[PDB]
Formats: sequence, C-alpha cells, structure tokens
Amino acid sequence: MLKLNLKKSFQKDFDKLLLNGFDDSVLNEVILTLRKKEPLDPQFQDHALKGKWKPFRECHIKPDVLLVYLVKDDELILLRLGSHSELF
Repeated sequence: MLKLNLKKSFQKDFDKLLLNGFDDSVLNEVILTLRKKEPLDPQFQDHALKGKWKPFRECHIKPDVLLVYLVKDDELILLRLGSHSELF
C-alpha cells in the first residue's frame, strides 16, 4: 500500500487530543481502519477543502471524525485530526 506520514499537528491531534477531552473510544474505530490496511473510500467525501485549507485534503472516516492528509507521489502524509465540533 501507499506510504504514510505524520505531521506535528497530527502528532498532537492524535494522542495529545485524546487526553484533551477527546473520546478515545471513537478513535479505536477510525485508527483501526487506517492502521490496518483498509484504504479510505471515495464515499467519504474526500477532497480539497475550502478557504485557507485549499492545499490539503479532508476525509471524515467517521460521522464524528475529520482526518486531514495530503497526497504525495506514491506516498501519503497525515496532516491532522479533528471533529465536526472541533474543526468547526
């Protein structure tokens, strides 16, 4: 499968967000699909965001999750993680 990466944002938005009042019980579901091998589906409204987040890609793996990442040459990179109530 494609390559995966992590940024300073995702690093603090993954484990540092869990203890920051984030439901770690829901992560086990999203982190289970990305940390296993199952790639994101096109039905997750995955595409370029609007505004200042133009040079990025969003994808709500769950109805309460919004993981941001970038598409590189035969390589993927994780940007950050948020929620419908967080990112908003």
